[PDB]
Amino acid sequence: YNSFDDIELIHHSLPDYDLAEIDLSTHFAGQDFDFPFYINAMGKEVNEKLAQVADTCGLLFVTPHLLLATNIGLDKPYQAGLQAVRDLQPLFLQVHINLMQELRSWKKHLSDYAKKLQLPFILKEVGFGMDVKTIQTAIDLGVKTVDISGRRSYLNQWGQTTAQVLLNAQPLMDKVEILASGGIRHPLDIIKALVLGAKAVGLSRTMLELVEQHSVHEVIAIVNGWKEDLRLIMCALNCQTIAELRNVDYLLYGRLREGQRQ
Amino acid sequence: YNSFDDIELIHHSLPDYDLAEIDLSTHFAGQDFDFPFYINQKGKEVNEKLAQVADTCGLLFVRPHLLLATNIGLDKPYQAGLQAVRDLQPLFLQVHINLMQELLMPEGEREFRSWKKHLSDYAKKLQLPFILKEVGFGMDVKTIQTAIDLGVKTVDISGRGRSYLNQWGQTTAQVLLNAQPLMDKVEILASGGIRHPLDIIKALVLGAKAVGLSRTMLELVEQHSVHEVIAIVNGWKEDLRLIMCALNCQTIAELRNVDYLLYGRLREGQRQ
Amino acid sequence: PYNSFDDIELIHHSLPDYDLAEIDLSTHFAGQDFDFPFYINAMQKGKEVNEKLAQVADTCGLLFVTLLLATNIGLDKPYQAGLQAVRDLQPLFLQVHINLMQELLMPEGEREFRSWKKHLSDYAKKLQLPFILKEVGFGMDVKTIQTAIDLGVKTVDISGRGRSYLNQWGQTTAQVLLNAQPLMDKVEILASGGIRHPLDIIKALVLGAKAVGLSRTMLELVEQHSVHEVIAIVNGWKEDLRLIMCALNCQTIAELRNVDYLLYGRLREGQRQ
Amino acid sequence: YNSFDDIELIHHSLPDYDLAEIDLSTHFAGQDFDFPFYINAKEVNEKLAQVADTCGLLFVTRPHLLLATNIGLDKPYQAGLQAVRDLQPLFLQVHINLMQELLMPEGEREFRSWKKHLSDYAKKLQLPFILKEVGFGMDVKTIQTAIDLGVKTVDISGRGRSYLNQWGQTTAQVLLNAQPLMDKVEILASGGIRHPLDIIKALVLGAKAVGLSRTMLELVEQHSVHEVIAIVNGWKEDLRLIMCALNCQTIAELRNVDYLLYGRLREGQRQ
Repeated sequence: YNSFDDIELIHHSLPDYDLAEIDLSTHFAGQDFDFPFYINAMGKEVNEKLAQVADTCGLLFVTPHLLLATNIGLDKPYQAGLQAVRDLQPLFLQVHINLMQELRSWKKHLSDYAKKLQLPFILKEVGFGMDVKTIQTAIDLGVKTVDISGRRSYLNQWGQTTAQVLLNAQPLMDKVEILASGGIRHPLDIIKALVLGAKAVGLSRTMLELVEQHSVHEVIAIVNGWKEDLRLIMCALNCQTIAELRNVDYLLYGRLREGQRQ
Repeated sequence: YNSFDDIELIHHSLPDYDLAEIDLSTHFAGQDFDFPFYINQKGKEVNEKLAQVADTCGLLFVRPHLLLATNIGLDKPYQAGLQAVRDLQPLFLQVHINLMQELLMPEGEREFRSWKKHLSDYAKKLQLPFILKEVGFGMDVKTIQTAIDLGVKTVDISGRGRSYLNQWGQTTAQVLLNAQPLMDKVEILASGGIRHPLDIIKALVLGAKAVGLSRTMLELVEQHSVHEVIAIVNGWKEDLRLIMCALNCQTIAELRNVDYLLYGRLREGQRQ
Repeated sequence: PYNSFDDIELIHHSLPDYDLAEIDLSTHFAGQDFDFPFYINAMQKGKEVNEKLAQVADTCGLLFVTLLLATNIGLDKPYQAGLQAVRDLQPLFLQVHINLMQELLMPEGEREFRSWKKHLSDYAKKLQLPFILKEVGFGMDVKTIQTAIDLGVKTVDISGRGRSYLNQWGQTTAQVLLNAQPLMDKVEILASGGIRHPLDIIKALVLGAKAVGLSRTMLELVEQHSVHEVIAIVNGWKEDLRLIMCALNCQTIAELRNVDYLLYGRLREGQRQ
Repeated sequence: YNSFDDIELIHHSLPDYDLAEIDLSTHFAGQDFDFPFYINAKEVNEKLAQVADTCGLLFVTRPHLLLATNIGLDKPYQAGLQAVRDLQPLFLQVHINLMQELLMPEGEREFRSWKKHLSDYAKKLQLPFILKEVGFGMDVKTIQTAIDLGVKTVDISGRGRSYLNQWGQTTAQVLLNAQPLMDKVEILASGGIRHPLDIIKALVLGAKAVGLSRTMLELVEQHSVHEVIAIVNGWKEDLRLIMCALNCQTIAELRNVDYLLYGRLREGQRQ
């Protein structure tokens, strides 16, 4: 099951735009980007391979002329993140939470960043789906950008799904920047998350599967082709920019519709 | 999956009409037709066969008695379509939009700014009636509305009957349902995923003036002799009055007051 | 195989008010009191089956059509034929059947239907005995039921569903029962089609049918068991009816109308358009 | 199919509590308990009593053993007053197994007494008592009668010839149905509880406590007593863990947790 499968976008028959005028650019964490998707790193042979495709493809890469941001677990003290930032000069700091993966100081550390840190920073949930309450909390600390990342061992089906968390977070989007990740397989999933209102979409699982299957050159090729697919899809939806996608009509089916129809 | 399978017609137990008084005629593209369904590089053989059944069975087809219409892509200039009309003197012109088909085609159209221009020229300059036809993905309401605004009188809403995109578009029933608010502003024609006369009746109930068949017709000629296909087809005209008798409807138009129920995905998509 | 009764759940009642033996199974329709709320509808041989069916009805104390006896006639027959049936047999009532789709899907099936309404009008106008208008297999719609009401018909059997592409034409028994509820004060409703067991029977009764007729189920029974065993199974069904009714806390057939139920799936979908 | 699987709890990414702050205590039938789940019960009862005593759990049929005793409502008030006298339990549980008895060829056939018997307890018994359904789900009407009869605690025990063996309502469905009565009576949940997440779900739906039976029988059937004790004790940490992820400090606060309903359960709620 992938929640994006429960979403249908309304096709538009009479196109207004040439394929080449389609604008793929977006903005978050105080930065303009050429492309609305990016790469989150994973052994270390993998991450080198990924930094390679990001650089050639001109994509942000979240851990030379490579658009760079750094990640740190919120379990670490604030000084550790401040130092990561000083040493690396990333576009921004991303701090992640994995409650259930873990299952205290976390909110202390979070507090410390929101107030002290001068560079833009992002709070990232790690796959369990970030609930509205937590989104509101972050907003109240003055967090400007969150990665909403959604989906004994009777508990491992825990958490909300990506699409579902994106839908719930919709009322808050005029107050915070939303980033989606988790369960994104291809450019249609990407377009879906954007339609739902994410500023951009982080890729993880898919990228690793690609490098495990394809050489870096092949992946670079695949990823650049994905750029085309994005334009193609948006042409078909009659949208000339990334922002216009937020006006695309869509339909919910199955569990996703159920979840929104209580 | 076919979306018509998610529609249930309410049958009527005590009939008022005999099987032989049921009226099958309809009207669109400025023409009267006796029947509410019609037919849409070797290839050229299959089309000889289809034209044959059409002429014989009295169906529109898209032989001086053959009721013919001709098709052209909207990517062509208005002038090309006009040549077509002048050349073949068809009942009407059918202009197709196949955006997604083009986009997925390696050698396909890549620029579309002109499509709207071409469409405008037809609505305002073409004498003969024309139909704007979608090719397979389901014509959305916004497109329909624009057409209406440009002065288009008839549309074929043709819905769904890398590989991650192969389920793009809306289903036929679904597009007919969405289009219902505009059915008094433009003529709706149905096509895509029409298997049999029950699908035909369903499309008409939802409010289409008529229903085009394609795939089903290949399938038939692809496993029967013209003579035998003409048989099934004429017999479909008898399935139509039969179905209609049991729905207690005496004319095509009356089918729009047949009560029905929606189930599953089709109902889901209609109740957001 | 889909059966719409399976889309209905009855709300159990934990704390019983009644003893099992006081549960009353008696009902009333077409001007007759009957001991039980289910009856049998008959099938060239053929005759052999109907012999067996009549023997279980007689022994089990059940109404049998066509001993508690009623007669059936196709509505394509002229009224006088129905009249002579009543005169000759002295049945409890006359059941007149319509089978439109069945006639349509049949080569020889009489394709002229103009006379059915005429004949129905004739029976309403001339026939003293109560008579039932009975759909055959496809579900009687609210429009037909209302027309019956207008003609003076007091009882209908709404008999729902329980080339090939028309093989699933028509409404399911449960669905037709639900559609008919708003008319249940103006006409008596009988259910048939797709009744497999006493729980199906209870469900139909809850939905508001006065009684339910069995057809295919009876045929299946005599095909698998001796007549003795069928009699045993059927009398056992009586106890099942009381048992279920006890569990629901309903002491009479009429009280089943007050039983809470939930709808699921297609059946629920059918009521949430 | 288990009805709890149609319920999704809305979790909380950044908590407010540690696992040590989580209060697991509850109260019903006049008694404080340190834990919100308990055991419903011969050689197997032998073992189950040893797990309960050692784990500090209520045990409904060892001076430290928190004991309660069960009796069928088909018994006259005399037999139940005896039970209390003989065993000095924390409370008496009176069960109603209507459908079970109807499907028993030797089972009860008269029932008019049951409501009489219930009212006697309601009038003659000093010791608190619980009215317990056995497996088929206690319906709103029956609960309302208990209320009017003065009964203060019920176990709503839900689902979780053969055409009848899906009779009754599921545990979660009966919980949902009973909600409007949760300020008028104590609701105990049982029937198809597999693990601590089912426990939490029942508590969130508003039960004061969750009773286990089948699972317990399986555990002492697929394990040794000591293991079972380790198993149940581990369940206690799971409860705090879930409650932390849900950001709840007490059992009570569970009723403010947000949830979504799917499938059959949602369908039953939208008629």
